[PDB]
Amino acid sequence: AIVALVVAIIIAIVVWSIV
Repeated sequence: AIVALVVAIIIAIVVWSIV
């Protein structure tokens, strides 16, 4: 769901961003 995406999307983006 929208929440799931945000969680993962935010997790990935945030993570991927980190390194």
